[PDB]
Amino acid sequence: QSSTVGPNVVVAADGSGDYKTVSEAVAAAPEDSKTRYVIRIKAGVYRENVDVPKKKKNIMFLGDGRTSTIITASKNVQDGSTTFNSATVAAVGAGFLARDITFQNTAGAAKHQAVALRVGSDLSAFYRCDILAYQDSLYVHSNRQFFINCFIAGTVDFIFGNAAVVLQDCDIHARRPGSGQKNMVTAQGRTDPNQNTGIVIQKSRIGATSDLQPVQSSFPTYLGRPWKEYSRTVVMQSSITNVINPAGWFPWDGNFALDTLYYGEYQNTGAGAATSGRVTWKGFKVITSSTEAQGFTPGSFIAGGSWLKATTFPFSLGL
Ligand SMILES: C[As](C)(=O)[O-]
Ligand SMILES: C[As](C)(=O)[O-]
Repeated sequence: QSSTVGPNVVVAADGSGDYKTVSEAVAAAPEDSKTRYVIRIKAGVYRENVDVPKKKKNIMFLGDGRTSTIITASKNVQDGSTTFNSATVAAVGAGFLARDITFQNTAGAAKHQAVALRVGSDLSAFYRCDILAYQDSLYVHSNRQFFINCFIAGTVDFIFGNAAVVLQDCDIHARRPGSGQKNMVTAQGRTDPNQNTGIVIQKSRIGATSDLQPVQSSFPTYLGRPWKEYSRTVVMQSSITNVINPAGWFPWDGNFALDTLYYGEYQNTGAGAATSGRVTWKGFKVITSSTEAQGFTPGSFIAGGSWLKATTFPFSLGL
């Protein structure tokens, strides 16, 4: 009954729109378009896997609310799929955008790798979205990405890959895993020192879900572990609860990558932000210089001044 950002088509599970599924709307969009194609998705639950391929550029998902618009599935590695192919939603075509919607994978802790959202789109952004799963929830696979005011939940390596991404003003919570497991917020995979990639968490809130908080002393949680030799992750200007063990970071396999990785922390607050008991690795560092920290902000790390304004979402370029 209204139009904000120009809508090209309407999807509705109750049958009151143009098509009943999200996949139908993506199929209708023309290839190689210079203008944006907007898909409005009405309230409801959509049981389907969705793919946005390389030739479908500048596509936007516009839901009616993060709490009421859900895309769900349950592909996983324990049952036969590969990590890459297990994603409920896969966004590859350049310039993808999404707001007010949920992406989820319901496989569970016992099914191992099971992705909710995989992104390989250059210059893509997400606003007011929820991404929910257990092991490997968010696959930030490749290219430049931006997440603002989003909620992400998971257990083992739930934010992983080799893209250049910044998550600003977000809520990131670890949940209760399976017996004997340990949670890891990130698993960055840079393999060469000349690659311009890494994971940055800025002005956000890191904590625990309601089912984990009471038993944090039975399921340890860390900020991350080095999947590849030149892993690079930064946490700055954020609040951190005591869900994070004092050591801060965890090894991958012995002394692998400890001398070549770059894990840094700048002006964080909260019980979990103390640095006096952190690991002794050569690659770990407490940043005290503002010029060093500024290099990881949107304007300097993902060329934000050239495209964030055109996303129609809110943003901040510096410190
Ligand atoms: C009459 As109608 C397209 O707003 O449901
Ligand atoms: C080995 As992994 C980063 O898929 O958990």
